[PDB]
Amino acid sequence: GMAKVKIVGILNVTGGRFVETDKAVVRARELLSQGADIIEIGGESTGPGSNTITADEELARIVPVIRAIRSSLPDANIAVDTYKAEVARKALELGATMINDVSAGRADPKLFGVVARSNAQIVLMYSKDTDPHTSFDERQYVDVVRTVYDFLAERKKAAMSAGIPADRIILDTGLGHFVSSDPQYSFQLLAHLSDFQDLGCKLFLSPSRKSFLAGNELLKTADRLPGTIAASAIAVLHGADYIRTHDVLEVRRGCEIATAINQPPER
Amino acid sequence: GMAKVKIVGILNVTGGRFVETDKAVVRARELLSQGADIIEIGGESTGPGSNTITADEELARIVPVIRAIRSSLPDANIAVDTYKAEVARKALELGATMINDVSAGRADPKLFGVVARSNAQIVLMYSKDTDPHTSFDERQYVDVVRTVYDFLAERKKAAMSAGIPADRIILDTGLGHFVSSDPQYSFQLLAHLSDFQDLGCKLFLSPSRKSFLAGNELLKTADRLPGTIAASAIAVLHGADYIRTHDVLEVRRGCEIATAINQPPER
Ligand SMILES: Nc1nc2ncc(CO)nc2c(=O)[nH]1
Ligand SMILES: Nc1nc2ncc(CO)nc2c(=O)[nH]1
Ligand SMILES: [Cl-]
Ligand SMILES: [Cl-]
Repeated sequence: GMAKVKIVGILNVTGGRFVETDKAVVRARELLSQGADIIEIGGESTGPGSNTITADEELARIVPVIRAIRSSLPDANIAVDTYKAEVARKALELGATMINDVSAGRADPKLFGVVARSNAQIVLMYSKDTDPHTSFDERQYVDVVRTVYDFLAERKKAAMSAGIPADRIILDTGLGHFVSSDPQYSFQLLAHLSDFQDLGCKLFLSPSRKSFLAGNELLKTADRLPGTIAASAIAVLHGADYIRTHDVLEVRRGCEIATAINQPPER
Repeated sequence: GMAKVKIVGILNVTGGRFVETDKAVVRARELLSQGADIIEIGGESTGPGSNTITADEELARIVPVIRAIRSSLPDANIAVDTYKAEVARKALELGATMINDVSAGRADPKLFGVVARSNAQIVLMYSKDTDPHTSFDERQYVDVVRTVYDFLAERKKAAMSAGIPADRIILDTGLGHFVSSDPQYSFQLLAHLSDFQDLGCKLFLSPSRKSFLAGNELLKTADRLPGTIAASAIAVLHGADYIRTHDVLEVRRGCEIATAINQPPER
């Protein structure tokens, strides 16, 4: 029996900041209602055009939300999106069990150790830039699969050297602008995702209505749900163990079909 | 450059039968608007519980609709779903360029010759039953891929013997109840669809909200669009050249993503 994918539901937190906390719990409950396995909280955007926020601002955004979710939804599994060691440290103390670092441990030399001194998992994503805030850039590649594979191999090596065992390391190839503002490279990584299973780590991907799904029609975000379903399903077909998404209900259901296709006949 | 899938939009025609014809043209135009490449007309259901209709009743349903579409939408490519030679013959005379036979040429010994004496393509579908009206039956298989492959090999041989060249033969493994009321076999055929490319024919499949997509939640038809998108996308990933669907807009868009994943890098 092949296990289904774990669905990671996005809960972004980016005078009146207390109005967000009650609404965050309502949103988290809806994500769980739709079948999310993990609620992913983040207080700092890192897409193109984003700017750096301080650790104090980042904590001020996510800590009230973590506390409220831990109190009202106590069995909910929490992940926190951060590249800052101080933020990861507080998140882990409050009960988060996953840290997702879009810098793959590069932005803060202390973050690996913080996670090493926990029982949390870390997600290491490939990005074409050193700055966790990714750029608009039509980066080309001779062989994006080789580039990303070797990058993730090296980041896994670094995470293990800092004390994180392989079984708490999750790898993400990146998709969309993190890989390139040219969409072809995201499709190539999805095509060859099974090659990354040789690194011995669970795989996490996030098609999530990214602009590489705009296609020939130049589809805006509201029109990218069919493409997000198709990409997330093929990612699972090709070895994804986690899918991060805003559309938990539909992507869970589409991924269940991928799992069923991967299921070998009766033995 | 890998070609995109051809989307086959379903237009079913199953006191006041003249009210259907004007509405059929409106529906056909919408299917084309959404990006269908072929409009598939049929006057006889063949799912579980369906009953046989006469050739005269079948023609009385589809001929006014074909004529109206040929007149109002003259560049639209028309396929007709029929297992009857007489019906196929009239459809071809009126300008249909595809005959889809859910009996794979078994139900009417004259149908192969009718298509041979045309420039139309024929779709040969596998079904577990000889009767084109398929049964409710949880048919089990030792190796459904072997069964279906050998069946389609033999039907291709028969079609060629009757005068239809390979390049006008399209093969469909069947899905849903045509294969089995047990869903596992539909998923297995999707998993192994590329094995059928050895038969040297274009491949046609129709996930189209069939009950094998009901999943663990026992989803009704209204809730099967994410699963239809995922299944149709993986079918294209695995070699489908045609996808037959009611949800042309969404399935076209999901399949475009599958095509992009199949697209090799710059050479
Ligand atoms: N691991 C991971 N994290 C992300 N965080 C933000 C965004 C924003 O688009 N994408 C991703 C992603 O693709 N993978
Ligand atoms: N070739 C083909 N024809 C069909 N006709 C009707 C239906 C009705 O569900 N399905 C199919 C199908 O899966 N393939
Ligand atoms: Cl610590
Ligand atoms: Cl004839």
